Amino acid sequence: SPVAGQKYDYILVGGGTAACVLANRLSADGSKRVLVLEAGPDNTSRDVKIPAAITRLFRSPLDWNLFSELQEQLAERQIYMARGRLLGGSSATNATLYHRGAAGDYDAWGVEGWSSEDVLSWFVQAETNADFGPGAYHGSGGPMRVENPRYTNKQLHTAFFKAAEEVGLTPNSDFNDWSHDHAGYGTFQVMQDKGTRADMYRQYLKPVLGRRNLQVLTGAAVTKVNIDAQALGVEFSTDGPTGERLSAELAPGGEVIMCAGAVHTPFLLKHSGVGPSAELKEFGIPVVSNLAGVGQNLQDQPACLTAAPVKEKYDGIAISDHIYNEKGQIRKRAIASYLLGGRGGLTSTGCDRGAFVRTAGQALPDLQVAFVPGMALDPDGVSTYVRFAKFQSQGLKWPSGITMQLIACRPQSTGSVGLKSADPFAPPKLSPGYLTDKDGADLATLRKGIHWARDVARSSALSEYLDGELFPGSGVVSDDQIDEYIRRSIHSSNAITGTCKMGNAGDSSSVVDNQLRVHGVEGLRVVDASVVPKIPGGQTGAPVVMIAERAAALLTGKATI
Ligand SMILES: Cc1cc2nc3c(=O)[nH]c(=O)nc-3n(C[C@H](O)[C@H](O)[C@H](O)COP(=O)(O)OP(=O)(O)OC[C@H]3O[C@@H](n4cnc5c(N)ncnc54)[C@H](O)[C@@H]3O)c2cc1C
Ligand SMILES: CCCCCCCCCCCCCCCCCC(=O)O
Ligand SMILES: CCCCCCCCCCCCCCCCCC(=O)O
Repeated sequence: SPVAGQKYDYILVGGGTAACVLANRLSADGSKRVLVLEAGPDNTSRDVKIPAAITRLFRSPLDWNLFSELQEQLAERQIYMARGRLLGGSSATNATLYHRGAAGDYDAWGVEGWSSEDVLSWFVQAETNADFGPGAYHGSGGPMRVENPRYTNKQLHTAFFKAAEEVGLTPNSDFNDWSHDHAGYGTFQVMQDKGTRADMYRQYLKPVLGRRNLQVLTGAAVTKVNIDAQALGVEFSTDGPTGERLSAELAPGGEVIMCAGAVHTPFLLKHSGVGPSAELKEFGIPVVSNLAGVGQNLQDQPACLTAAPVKEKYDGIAISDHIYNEKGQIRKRAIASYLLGGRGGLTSTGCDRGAFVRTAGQALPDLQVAFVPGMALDPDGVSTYVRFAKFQSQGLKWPSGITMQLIACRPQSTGSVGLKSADPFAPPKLSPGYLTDKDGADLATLRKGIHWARDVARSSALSEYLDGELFPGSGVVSDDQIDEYIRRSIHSSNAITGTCKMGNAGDSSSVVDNQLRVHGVEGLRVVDASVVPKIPGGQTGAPVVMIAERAAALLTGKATI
């Protein structure tokens, strides 16, 4: 009906991070007709624009509300795995932390055309940085907005940096400068524009919407890719399960580009008969291409946390004191600094200072620390954000304190995504696989992370401010007690890469080639976090945008690869 008698040179499945970038580059010269299909709504919520309102996006109608299969190894728990559901995708709902990891992470892919020397200039092309001048590591011209966070907690941010130095860490002035070693303490830059979320809808898609060759449908859930093997286009509903199934057709030479993210791309490819035959057979799905790797190599960065209250003399100095009054009302001072100056607590996603640490002489840091100048009231950091949102207007005072989140940033465990039913509107079968690596390296990383965070809090610099420890608490002393606390509290830092991994020729574990072309289908590609062979250290948004920029340069003939 909206797609009736139309032919497309590109159909983008999903309108998320990578999709927004491609919708921009692919529709640029005007020759090519581009369709974007997004299950979620338009990007208009105020909870998207204001960074601190990330607290409200968790477990909201703008999230997929995904829960994992029971995890035997995690105290028999289902794990929440947040994913954005709207134009912009997870760039619209994330913590805005701007990280690339280290050159070593790209060299460790071992995929021809995709070394550190190859990807660098693509990071730079994407970026306008407010706080680093232009050079080999920073752009001044690209659609992304990157800045130093516009909120500083003068007492607790200073205390954390002094504490990190006190325990023997060196400062890193730029976690994204590949001439520096990745390890050290300092500030995480954010994907913000003077304290407004700079998601890839705002930066890439929204400025080019008036282009006549670009069509974008929202509330448009893709149920499968129509394949003949050669991609014909895709099927979708414009009213969810109980809505008419339409179909969208490629023009001659046209391609379907999968941009439904490391969770939904493999789910859709499987419902499209691409992935392991046995999984397909289980639900009477015809096998079009039998690929081992579809839904495999799920890499996510797991987290735990410590948290401590401030001494009574420091009541009122926390970010929670800057955002909420003693009755849980948003402070009129916070709203004013935000709207008049793009300053203050509402510009914060909380977790934008920290460190990369080697717990045991690894080639690259295994541990990322995110310091928060506010106290966790749930050992699950993501649950704490949900409760912080739900706390508003409850007539209660959030206690002043700090959190350190510990993230296994180069993890050795892998998980999977597959099918629980034949209904393409059914939640996928999600297994994060945290703490399954055979050497128990990921648990070792987080356990040593807890020891590190306790040394930092017991430092003279943080001892000044802190009064005891709430999580894990003085009950948790031995390494076995620490590991048990981790099993019970472990949560996502919300990466998720690797589920349609790219590989060299003659790697049967791979799903796409170095050109992002799906093995044994013609005119079908994947351009999202699915393709990352081995997850880099740090949050995964900037690497997705770098892959999208390079994919678009490839598709429009401006570069090889
Ligand atoms: C809560 C959270 C916090 C994060 N924090 C950070 C951080 O601070 N910094 C950072 O760099 N990274 C962060 N990340 C990760 C980062 O946001 C993602 O890695 C990146 O945005 C992935 O982009 P993508 O295009 O691969 O997927 P997405 O951006 O998730 O795009 C997938 C899109 O496909 C849509 N879709 C799914 N199924 C269908 C269907 N059937 N039909 C149509 N559309 C469909 C989804 O609704 C979504 O809009 C965070 C992630 C989350 C979820
Ligand atoms: C706890 C999470 C904080 C949520 C922030 C709520 C802010 C309340 C202000 C409501 C009215 C003023 C709106 C000002 C700006 C709204 C969006 C924008 O245009 O940037
Ligand atoms: C915004 C103010 C929050 C106050 C509550 C403090 C509790 C801290 C919990 C730990 C941080 C959770 C981060 C969730 C966002 C995901 C980002 C990431 O870790 O990559």
